[PDB]
Amino acid sequence: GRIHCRLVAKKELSRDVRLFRFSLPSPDQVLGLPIGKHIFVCATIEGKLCMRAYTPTSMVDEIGHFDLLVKVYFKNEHPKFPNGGLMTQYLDSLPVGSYIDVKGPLGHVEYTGRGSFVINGKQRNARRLAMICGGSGITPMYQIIQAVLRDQPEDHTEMHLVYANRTEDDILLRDELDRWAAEYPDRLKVWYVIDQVKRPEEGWKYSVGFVTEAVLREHVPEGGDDTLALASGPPPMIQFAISPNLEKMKYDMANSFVVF
Ligand SMILES: Cc1cc2nc3c(=O)[nH]c(=O)nc-3n(C[C@H](O)[C@H](O)[C@H](O)COP(=O)(O)OP(=O)(O)OC[C@H]3O[C@@H](n4cnc5c(N)ncnc54)[C@H](O)[C@@H]3O)c2cc1C
Repeated sequence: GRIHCRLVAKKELSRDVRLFRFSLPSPDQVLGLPIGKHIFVCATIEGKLCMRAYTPTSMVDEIGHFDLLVKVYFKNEHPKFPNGGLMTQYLDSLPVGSYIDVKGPLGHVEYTGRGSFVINGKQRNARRLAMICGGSGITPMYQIIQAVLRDQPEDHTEMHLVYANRTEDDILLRDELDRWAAEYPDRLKVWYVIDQVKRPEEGWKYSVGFVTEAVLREHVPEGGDDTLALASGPPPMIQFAISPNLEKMKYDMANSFVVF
């Protein structure tokens, strides 16, 4: 359903990493979007209305505003299409004060009470989870995580996330995890993997490269019957290294391999 939010404010978290403050129309209510869903930000562009799915990441309690951290897809910086992209750039260029158009809640995943999941029709109850994200696919997962640890200490579920990302500096929500899953052990299991390691001198101890069975062995639990997987990332980073090795890792692919 539409809404008339607005660019209340902008905080470009780094190089090409935005932090958008689109407030609500009526600041007394929430962008009440069920944990398992996302908005379809409508910004009429070119001859289309570039409806791009997005899950803000901030707190559900937060009244009258919803936060979106973006990874802007700039120009003259990338082969195959040097250009970047109409919409994200457009969301950058877009100056504050300008009213946007939101659209919750268009999804399939959704977290019921403590532990269980409702899902595309059915619903499946899971104790320990598998969170092999990828890129800025952290947020739609964060949507589950934070909630799971807020509903604590009674939810007390297990999450073995695998923040798949491309480089050391490109670990978006580092701390919001790397602060969290320290004070909360048994609860969440963080893991960070990276192709390029900019500063060996910082001292890297997490994975170096991309998702492979060995990474998917220690950092991920057994599937069998009872464990769900909540993946998120570039399709190839799914066809060859999330679906195959996990297809072999005695887990269920059809019945529960979820993406968003
Ligand atoms: C539900 C959901 C939630 C999402 N949440 C977020 C979120 O928190 N943050 C966020 O930033 N996005 C999010 N995405 C949004 C979505 O994929 C967008 O298309 C994304 O924001 C890029 O939009 P754009 O207009 O630039 O995309 P498009 O116009 O579709 O073009 C971007 C495409 O071309 C490629 N591309 C272009 N330039 C580059 C480049 N510089 N480097 C690498 N690849 C390039 C990309 O691989 C990408 O898929 C999410 C996606 C989904 C499904």
